[PDB]
Amino acid sequence: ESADLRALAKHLYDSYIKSFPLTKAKARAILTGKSPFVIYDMNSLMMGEDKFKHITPLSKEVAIRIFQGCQFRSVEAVQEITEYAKSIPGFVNLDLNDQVTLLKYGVHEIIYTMLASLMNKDGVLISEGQGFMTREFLKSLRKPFGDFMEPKFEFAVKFNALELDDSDLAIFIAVIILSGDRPGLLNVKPIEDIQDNLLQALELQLKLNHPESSQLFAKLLQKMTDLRQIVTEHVQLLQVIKKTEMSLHPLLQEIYKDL
Amino acid sequence: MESADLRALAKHLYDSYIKSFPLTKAKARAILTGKTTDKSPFVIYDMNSLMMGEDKISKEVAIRIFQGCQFRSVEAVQEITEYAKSIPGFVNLDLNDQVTLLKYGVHEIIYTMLASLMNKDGVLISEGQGFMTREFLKSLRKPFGDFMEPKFEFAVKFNALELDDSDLAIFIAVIILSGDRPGLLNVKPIEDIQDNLLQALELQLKLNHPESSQLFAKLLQKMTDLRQIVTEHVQLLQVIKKTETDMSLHPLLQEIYK
Ligand SMILES: C[C@@H](Oc1cc(C(=O)O)ccc1-c1nn(C(=O)c2c(Cl)cccc2C(F)(F)F)c2ccc(Cl)cc12)c1ccccc1
Ligand SMILES: C[C@@H](Oc1cc(C(=O)O)ccc1-c1nn(C(=O)c2c(Cl)cccc2C(F)(F)F)c2ccc(Cl)cc12)c1ccccc1
Repeated sequence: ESADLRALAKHLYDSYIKSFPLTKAKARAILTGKSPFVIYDMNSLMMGEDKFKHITPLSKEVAIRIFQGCQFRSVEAVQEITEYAKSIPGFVNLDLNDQVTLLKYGVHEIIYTMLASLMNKDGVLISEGQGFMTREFLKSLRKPFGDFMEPKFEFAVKFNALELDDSDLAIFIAVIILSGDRPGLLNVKPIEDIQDNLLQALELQLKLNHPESSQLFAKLLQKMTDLRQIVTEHVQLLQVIKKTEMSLHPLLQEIYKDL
Repeated sequence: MESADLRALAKHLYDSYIKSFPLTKAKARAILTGKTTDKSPFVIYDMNSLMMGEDKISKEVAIRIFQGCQFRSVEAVQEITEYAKSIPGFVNLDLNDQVTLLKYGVHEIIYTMLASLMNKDGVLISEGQGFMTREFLKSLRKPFGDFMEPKFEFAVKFNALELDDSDLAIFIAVIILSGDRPGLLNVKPIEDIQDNLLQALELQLKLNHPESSQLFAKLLQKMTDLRQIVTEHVQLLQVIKKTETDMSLHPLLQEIYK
């Protein structure tokens, strides 16, 4: 019934708000000016990290230091997504191996999605919106690091034209997690039953929240196409970096072994 | 914190412990105490049964066994690292401090969780498919025999507390989040997390062992015995390393011991 779907939408929105540091609503206010430190070149990076816990010297080259800052922030997001997943109705009741599998194969798609909340066409928010690193600075990093950053902005600009808000994104993120086609799942049926409920709720939410945005539901599901592919391209970009170039303390490499 | 937050944290950490560590104490105790047909381990107690064990479960035997321990210890480090990431606040810390905490914490945790696999007569191996007797390990030559036995000496005492996995999940989280590790940059955010974990441990032990008086203090005192056993272990491993050439250390362990 509608009430159950709206109750589920509100449940997920409230947990979404508690799980993530910077919401899209707050991020947009920063990006539009409605005041962060701007990193637009090398000198302003040095000042920005002398006046950001991901790009502090622990690798001396700047492009490497920014690249690992991306990894180290992605590890934080994984734990934030993991906590959020526990709030999705039915999730903690799934087989424990399947919970791990769902999170393992989903965090990459979800981090891409949620990164778009922090991006516009000119750059990206960092350190809870306290900093803003320009697209041009990231795109102009040397060797493959510059071509590693730009595809994220390319996706975000297109994803952002849907103009989803946080209440829409809370259900969408839950739909991605509850994907019954992840390899190695042991009991697909209850995962698909939950996702079917989340899809009903997302569908009703987009009708109520975007009544004049025709077939928005379909277009969001199509962005599942854009997401599986770029995560595919993303892993193959990492592999080229790993064989060509990065040394970290073996313990450090263990913390990041998944990203 | 309020009780409900203390209990919610204990449940979180237990869930994650189960996801992170393939062989729980609950399963280890089922194997060790037996009474079953399907879970029965093959028992390695001498040279011939080790050979038969490696057919259903080359260097000198003591080196082979040491490499056995070394290989599991690296896997354990990997499992502990994964578990640490799930502790609320740990990944948000300064990354040098994350390294520093794992660096000094893993050995104390390995000893703790090794006890789960031990009784006074031996230790489970190959994910519980095998059991290697204490006497066999202790009779290995040169320095390798006395290198094995102190682990059993601690475990017999630690196991007298009768902790279960839900207790141990919080206890090993307290160990990791120790503010007195050398070289830490930001002691205060680590201590705030530990105080939360210590509160959680205290309530967990009172609810789970309500007839066990001062179990909390006794467990914290065991975090003393661990500081010493880890000291003796590394001082034995260094001496072993500069007398035995037939051992390389895994690069992960080599960097931890530096
Ligand atoms: C702005 C900040 O980055 C993020 C912040 C957040 C957040 O706050 O929610 C989420 C993601 C990134 C970020 N990940 N990422 C990756 O490569 C990546 C991705 Cl998409 C998915 C999974 C794993 C990874 C990997 F493991 F490989 F890291 C980026 C690539 C380019 C850009 Cl511009 C941002 C990201 C940051 C910190 C430090 C320097 C620069 C930018
Ligand atoms: C039962 C199995 O050993 C462990 C299994 C596990 C596990 O499954 O969680 C964790 C630890 C050991 C184990 N490490 N270890 C060491 O010396 C050691 C330690 Cl504690 C910490 C860091 C580095 C090392 C070193 F590098 F030096 F190796 C042992 C010494 C004696 C005993 Cl009886 C067990 C261990 C095993 C496998 C194969 C043959 C015999 C025993």
